[PDB]
Amino acid sequence: MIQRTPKIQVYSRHPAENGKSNFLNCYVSGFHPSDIEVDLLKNGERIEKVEHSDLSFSKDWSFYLLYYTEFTPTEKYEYACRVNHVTLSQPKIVKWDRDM
Repeated sequence: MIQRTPKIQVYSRHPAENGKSNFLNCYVSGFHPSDIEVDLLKNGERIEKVEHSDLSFSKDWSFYLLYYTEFTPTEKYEYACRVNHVTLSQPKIVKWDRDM
C-alpha cells in the first residue's frame, strides 16, 4: 500500500481563449489512494457544479485531480479548496491566494 498526501494548489486561471473567464482551480496532486473529496469553497460554502474534475494518475499510485470551475472572485469571498483524503486527518483547506 502507499498513501500520499495530496499536494493542493489553489489558483486562478483565465483560459486564454476566454480571458474574461476566471477559473478557480484546485489542483490536487500526487495523492494516493485516489479516494478523495475535493471541494472548492467560497467562504466555507462548497461550490456546487464545479465544471471540471479532471482526475488522472501517473504511476498507478499517484493521482492528480484538477478541480476547477469558472468563478468571479470578489473581496467579499475567500475561495479555497478543501480536500479530504485518508492522509489528511482533517480536511485540508487551501485558501486561494487572491494573487494566485
